[PDB]
This record gives sequence, C-alpha cells and structure tokens, in this order.
Amino acid sequence: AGWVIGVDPDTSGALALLKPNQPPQVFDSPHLKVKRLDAKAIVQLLKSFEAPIGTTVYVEQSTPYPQDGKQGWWSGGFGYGMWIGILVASGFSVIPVPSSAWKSEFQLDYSRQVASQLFPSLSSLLKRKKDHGRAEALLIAAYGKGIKIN
Amino acid sequence: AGWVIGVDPDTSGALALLKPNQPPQVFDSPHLKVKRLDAKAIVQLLKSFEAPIGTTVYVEQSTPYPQDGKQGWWSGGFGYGMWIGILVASGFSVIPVPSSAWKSEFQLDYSRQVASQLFPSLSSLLKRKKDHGRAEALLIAAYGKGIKIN
Repeated sequence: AGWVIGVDPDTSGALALLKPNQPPQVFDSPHLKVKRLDAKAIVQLLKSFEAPIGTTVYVEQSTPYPQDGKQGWWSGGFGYGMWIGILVASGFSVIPVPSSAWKSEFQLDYSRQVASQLFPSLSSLLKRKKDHGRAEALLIAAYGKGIKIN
Repeated sequence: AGWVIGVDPDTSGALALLKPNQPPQVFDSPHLKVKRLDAKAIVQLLKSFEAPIGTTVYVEQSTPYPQDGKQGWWSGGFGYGMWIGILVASGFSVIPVPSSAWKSEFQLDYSRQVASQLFPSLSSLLKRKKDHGRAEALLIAAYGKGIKIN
C-alpha cells in the first residue's frame, strides 16, 4: 500500500491524499482565527491519516510573485519551511517539486478544470476560483503517483 | 522534571538544552554538505533528547537585516518556519520570543561574554566570533527558565 500525498504549501493551499484503490481526497490547509497557516492543525490533520511511515509527500516549491515585498517573501518561505519541517518531523519522505513539473505533464491557467477531468468525483469541490489550492494539491499528487500499469 | 530548550533558528544558530540539576548543553544547528539548515538532522537531534512530551521550547523570532534581498528574507522565514514546524510536529510546546525579550533581561554586542558568565562550564565553547549562535541559544534558554526560587 503506497500512499501519495501532494501539498500546495501556500496559505490558501491544500493537501491531497491518494490511496490505492480508493477515491482521492483533498483538504484545505487550516488557518488560524486571526491568511496564516495553523501549524498545530496541520500536524493533527497529518497525524489523523495514520499513514505508513515514510509515505511519500510531494510539496510544490513555493516561488513568490516578482512584485512582492520583503515581508511577502518572508511569508512564502515561512509557510514552505513550516510544511517541510512538519513533514520531515512526522516521518514522511518529502520530495520538493517545481510547479513546472506537474504543470508540464498536464498541459498547463486551467488547473481547476484539469483537476476536475482527472478526479471527476471531486469536481464539485473545484467549481470556484478559491479552489485553486485544492486543484494544485491534486495535480501534484497525481504527478507524484507516476505513470504505472496495473 | 521541566526541561527548557532555547533555539536560535538562524542558519548559523544553535540549540541549548537546560535540564534541572544538570549542566547546560548547547548544539550547533546541523547544516547540509552543499549555510543551509538540515531538517533531517535537526529532527534526529531533537529525537535523540528523549525529552518529555510538551517540553517547552523558546525560539527566537527571526528578523532580517533591513539591507537584505528578497531571497534573503525568504531564507530567514524558511529557517524560522522549518524550526517551528519541526518543533510543533515533534510534540513540543513552542513559544516564539523576540530577541528584545532576553536581550533586555541580560543587559544587552556582548551576548558571548554574557553567556560565558551565566554558564561558566561552557565558556570554552563561546570563545570565537562563530559562537554567537551558541550564545543566543543559551540566553534564550536562560530567559525561558524564568526567575524562580528553590
């Protein structure tokens, strides 16, 4: 049983969980009740999976807008660093993934429609512009599952 | 048995471990073999402590030089985020601490000499300018231990 997790580490990102012979699942990244990721709630979400130790997690490499201030670059690195630290500390095998990696394999901005096509049972969850993070997480997971025959 | 850990999260930072009725200890933050923190080695160091769950960890709030580029602010946030994520994921109780907090309680740049005075048995480890991170980690731990009678 080889699970694959895909993570969009942005503050409006998400986590996708793909288990073999099971429908896909996706989870909005929890935020504090202050736009800020909630490390405690991320840890608890991950722990609730009871995933096999060493389960592979693919994390999109955060790259910031060219037009972002100094606290904006600090914030993107903080969130990416928090996810890496959480995942490595939780026993997962962590593979950073440039956004170009999955965007290239899936014709890619159409990520929401592309995710709906690959994961029809989740299309209701990708209808709105806010669902971009859910879409990226699913595509990253799909990418990390690889091309494989039965 | 109430342990206190102090962490300077900078790339040349360090971790200080204070146990009751034991001499203090300090550890350079491990780096990759590429200036880059090594998340796997940080996790393993923390796990090797076998600390009580919920042990309190005080982490200096990373603030970057005003004169630092966009990748420089991204790097300081990444390292601070990685430490927070590692510590929360590892079950510790994490308290961020402004540098002003301990600098104010210990007359504070003289942190290396101040650390040597408070922790004489470690003064050999604070002799060089490279030992700044060790000094800050110890001061943060001393600060987090609090003022308390026997």
